[PDB]
Amino acid sequence: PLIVPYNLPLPGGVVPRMLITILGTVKPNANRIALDFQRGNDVAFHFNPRFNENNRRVIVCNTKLDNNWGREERQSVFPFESGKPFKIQVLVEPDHFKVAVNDAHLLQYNHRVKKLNEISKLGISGDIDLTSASYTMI
Ligand SMILES: CO[C@@H]1[C@@H](n2cc(-c3ccc(Cl)c(F)c3F)nn2)[C@@H](O)[C@@H](CO)O[C@@H]1Cc1cn([C@H]2CCOC[C@@H]2F)nn1
Repeated sequence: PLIVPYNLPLPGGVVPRMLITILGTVKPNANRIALDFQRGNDVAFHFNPRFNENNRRVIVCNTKLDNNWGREERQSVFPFESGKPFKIQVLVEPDHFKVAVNDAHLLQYNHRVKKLNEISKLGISGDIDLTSASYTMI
């Protein structure tokens, strides 16, 4: 295991065809997970599984600019289960981040932050046991 929160450097930011893989286990009584792809203090892509928002499980995605959250993009398709080993894969494409969980496509999120080569950190936080975080080019 690795201790959460964890910062994964993304040197020289991201680029199309870069695949970022996060492996871990969801804690048994999990409430929340967050991935924060950051450009300095801005959050280009915040991917936020919520296990109990008004008794529903939802994925919330957004962008934070100058410390202000933007318009939320939401998904009720919710592939995580408490207590289980997961894999989140974020593939950077030219116009969006594409997310698959456990080898099943989940969602796309259009790039709001345009300076891909400045999105130089992935913060990983919340109710997980983190096994590894890495990247490759496809
Ligand atoms: C409660 O904070 C979350 C944010 N958040 C969540 C976390 C976090 C912290 C720690 C761990 Cl361990 C962890 F998993 C985490 F998710 N930190 N900040 C974030 O999820 C944003 C995503 O939009 O929503 C909330 C904040 C929020 C949303 N809105 C509006 C935006 C326009 O639409 C209507 C909304 F009201 N204004 N503020």
